[PDB]
Amino acid sequence: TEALYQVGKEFTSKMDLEKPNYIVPDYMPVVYDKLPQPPSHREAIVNSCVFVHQTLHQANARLAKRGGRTMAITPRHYLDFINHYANLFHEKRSELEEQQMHLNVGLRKIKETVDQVEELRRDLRIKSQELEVKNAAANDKLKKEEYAVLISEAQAIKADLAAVEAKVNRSTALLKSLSAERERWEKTSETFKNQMSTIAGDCLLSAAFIAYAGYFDQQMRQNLFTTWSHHLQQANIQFRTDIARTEYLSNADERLRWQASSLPADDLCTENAIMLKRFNRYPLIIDPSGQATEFIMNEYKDRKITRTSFLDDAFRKNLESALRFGNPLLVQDVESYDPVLNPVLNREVRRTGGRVLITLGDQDIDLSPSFVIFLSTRDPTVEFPPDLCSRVTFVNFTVTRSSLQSQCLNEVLKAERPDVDEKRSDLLKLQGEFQLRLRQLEKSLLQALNEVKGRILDDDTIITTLENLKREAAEVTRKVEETDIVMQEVETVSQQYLPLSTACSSIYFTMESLKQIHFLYQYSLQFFLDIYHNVLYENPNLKGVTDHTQRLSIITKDLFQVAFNRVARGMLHQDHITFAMLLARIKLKGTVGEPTYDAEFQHFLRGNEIVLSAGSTPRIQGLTVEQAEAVVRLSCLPAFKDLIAKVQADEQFGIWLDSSSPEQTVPYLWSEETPATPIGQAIHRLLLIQAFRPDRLLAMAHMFVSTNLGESFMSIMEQPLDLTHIVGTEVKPNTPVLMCSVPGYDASGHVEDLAAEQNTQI
Repeated sequence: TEALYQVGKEFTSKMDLEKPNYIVPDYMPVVYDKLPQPPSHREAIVNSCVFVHQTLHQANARLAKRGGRTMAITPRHYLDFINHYANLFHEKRSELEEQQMHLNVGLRKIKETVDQVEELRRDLRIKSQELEVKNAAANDKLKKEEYAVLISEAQAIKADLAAVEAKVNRSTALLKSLSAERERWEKTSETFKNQMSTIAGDCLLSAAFIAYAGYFDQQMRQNLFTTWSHHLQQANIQFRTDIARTEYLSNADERLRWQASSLPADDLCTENAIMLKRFNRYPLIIDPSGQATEFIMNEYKDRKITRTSFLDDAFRKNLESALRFGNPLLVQDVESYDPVLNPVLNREVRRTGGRVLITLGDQDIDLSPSFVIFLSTRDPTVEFPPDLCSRVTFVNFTVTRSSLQSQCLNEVLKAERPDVDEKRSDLLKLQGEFQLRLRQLEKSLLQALNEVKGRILDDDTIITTLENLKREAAEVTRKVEETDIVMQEVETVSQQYLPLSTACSSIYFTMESLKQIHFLYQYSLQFFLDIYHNVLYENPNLKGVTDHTQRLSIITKDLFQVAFNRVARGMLHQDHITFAMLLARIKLKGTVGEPTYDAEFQHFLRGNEIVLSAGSTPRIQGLTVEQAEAVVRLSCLPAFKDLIAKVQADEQFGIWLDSSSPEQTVPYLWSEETPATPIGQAIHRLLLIQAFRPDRLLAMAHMFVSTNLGESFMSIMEQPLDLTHIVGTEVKPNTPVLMCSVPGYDASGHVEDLAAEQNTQI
């Protein structure tokens, strides 16, 4: 802790980090024991920086405790954070200062114009009085050659007065045209003092996010940011909360360019692009889906980024060329990382005689400043040694629920309603261009007032530019609302297909978590997209259906069925009930007319955790001690409060308790104020069976799936596997057919017979 504090304080010395009005909180979240009792603003900042490093250790221990894959946190991560903290502070401070200066100049020029147009009115009144005197004197003297001169100079004043009033009217129009700009600029100039107060806190959160949060998923990244934000709030360090880190660490122009480079529109993905643009250590990218590798290739295309792999023999030559000519390089298969890159990643260079020499292997090589290397893997579960983790910054491209919902909503929109999707995609392009145009006009309008010399009225060209910029701004603004209303009509159409996209994300993440119960249950995102692709376009049930609602209902029904069939074919039969049960819960959550059943399912899954004392069991007649214990636990639910009385009052209860298949005729031993739906009926039957006849729980679980998903939902698993159709249609030539069997079973005969029947040589 002392080492981190000393490193942080020393590296932050160049930083301002000075705030005389800093108020020491009643309790300081001190992390350094030898921190002085009255800490200053700089000391509190460095203390917070140390705290960020320690919480990364705690976060890793948390995930490790939960059997999660963790990467080692090293002092190089700390050095990256402090370096990013220094860089962001200087960049944010320099940007803010220039903005305030630019706004100060524009406000002064507009204020000077206001004073000028005010004095023009007085000049106009004086000129009008002069004209009246000249005209009256000329007419009166005419009432009596020289008088012709008097009326001629009076006409000259008439032209001069008319010209002045024309300039006054034009200038009055300019004031109104710049009014809104003046009001906005005053507010930003007023809030300018606020941004400087919060820059130190904001840059600490941002720098910690880039240096540390790359490897973790969406949920953990929020946990670390919340943990850091809580520490800064409790340590009386000012930081803004309204602004998202995506917009703080990147500009709209860069985000638009990232979209043009095929970067998916996701907050996590945008953060990854920010890390790939602001990295001290060379990035290590994890993307099983592969958009990150493509995004890097298009982003550095103008720099001719070279693609290669560690397993390739030409990697050494390719790396040597990149180190010499300074071209960007992307190397894949880092799970087979080749250690000759250690000096390159560590940036161990010797600058002697104008030559930046790096010793690659046994050869000394001159290093070009434009060199940059990206290392990528397609394995999200790959483990890395601690030294490799220290030498790179992690950039994990994980799939988030929000992004997958948007992807599936987009895919169904393109499929079911292509015209609406085409309209929506056009409005994406139109709105982005309009926002870009508005930003350009604002900068141009500010720049014109920054470079204008003297007063606006002095130069007519400046006035014309201001009028044109406002007219263009007003016109581009008008296009914004009309695109907004059309985009709004698009969303009301997208609302109908929204529940389906929500279901799609739920299925995939259930499949993703299926690996927790068996190592063989590994399902990629592409496999789900193939299932989603099959339902949308290869659906035999959509042959003649034209209703949009009817087609949607068929798609939703078939999505659950096709997902079950494909997954359960590569699952042990004892786990088929688990997957269909969870799919039934997913569909149940998607029904508006059904209750949540949150408490019922909570007891169904954690009913054994309800600790009962010795006197808790009342020893109900006709029930085993273990059966009686399960009854009291079930009695905790409101619907089973009087279960014991109902059980005791039933003479036929003993007959049902010894029935061969009690799940078919479960008696009505629950009290409801209103009649329950058939799904709710099965849930209570499931709860009763678990307490009384656990040996029939699997049979009753199948009944619930029949109640929710259908009687024939699991019927296809009872039929022999049809390898003819699946291989010919559902399997791409790129996807291998993994035929895994329990001992005593060999599927080689299946392939031999299948190959003969197609008359395909194997």
